[PDB]
Amino acid sequence: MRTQWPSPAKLNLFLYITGQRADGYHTLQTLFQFLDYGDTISIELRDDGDIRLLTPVEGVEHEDNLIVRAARLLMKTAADSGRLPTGSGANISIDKRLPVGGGLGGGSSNAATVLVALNHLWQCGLSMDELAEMGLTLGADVPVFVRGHAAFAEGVGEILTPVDPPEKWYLVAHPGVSIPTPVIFKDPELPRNTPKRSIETLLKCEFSNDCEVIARKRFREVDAVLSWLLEYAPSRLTGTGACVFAEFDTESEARQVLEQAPEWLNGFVAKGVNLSPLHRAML
Ligand SMILES: Nc1ncnc2c1ncn2[C@@H]1O[C@H](COP(=O)(O)OP(=O)(O)O)[C@@H](O)[C@H]1O
Ligand SMILES: Nc1nc(=O)[nH]cc1C#CCNS(=O)(=O)C1CC1
Repeated sequence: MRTQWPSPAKLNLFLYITGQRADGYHTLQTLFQFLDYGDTISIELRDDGDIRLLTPVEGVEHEDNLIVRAARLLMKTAADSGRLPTGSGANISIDKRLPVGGGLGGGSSNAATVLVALNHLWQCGLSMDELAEMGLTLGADVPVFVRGHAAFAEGVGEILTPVDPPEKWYLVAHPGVSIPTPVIFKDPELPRNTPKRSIETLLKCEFSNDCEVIARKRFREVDAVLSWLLEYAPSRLTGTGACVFAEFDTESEARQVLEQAPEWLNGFVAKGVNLSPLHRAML
């Protein structure tokens, strides 16, 4: 049998850099929300103990792909504690709608979906905490997808507190530039002193993203898309770029603005979801 699993995107509704730990990573205060929209992963069970990503993802080698890395990490952890039935294997393909590397957390969502899926399919019996713990080794975006709820995240993004923001409609645009997350986070002028505030203070202050100023200042493609969308609705950067989103109260308004968007926006519309489509699909 073949099972299909959603791999939704995420938005950083806000994002503030509160410092940098010794290991190079930054401590932040951010708010994750999912989009009812993203990739679709299909898994066929194997009995020979192999893991095969059948559909290749452009620019990623098989063993470098987060799908495979999450699959082998799960395999190793389960076999190291006798939770992997003999011969556990899987064929994995992916219908990818999400851009590679745009701050939508696609790859990180792909890893979380594989972990939760294969954990159910192999009957490893691992817990949310264990899965989210393994996901952190793969990336700081991964835990939020593993736990499956919109959340106020701190630390490096793994300290998650479930919260239910309004499920606005979003026009999500991808500027035609690739922004390596290292470039933004290594920039000197990036704010790393934003004061740690309470959720209630953050929920009433104006939402912003501390990385937007650098991304805007260094990539005119990101500046172009931002200037265009801000004429219509509140628009901000998500993650470290390059993607940008604008908030709309209704689907018609959002889609109307997308009908007018020049093609260089590379934009789609999607409703926000406080419950991850993946976890919605596990009930
Ligand atoms: N299945 C995958 N899909 C997308 N990116 C992947 C995948 N596996 C590994 N990656 C890596 O992650 C990067 C893309 O980042 P991604 O998480 O998709 O966007 P962002 O994290 O900027 O929102 C690429 O450098 C690529 O090597
Ligand atoms: N804390 C970090 N320090 C770094 O040096 N690199 C990456 C970090 C992270 C994170 C969690 N995901 S995220 O979407 O909120 C943010 C990446 C935009």
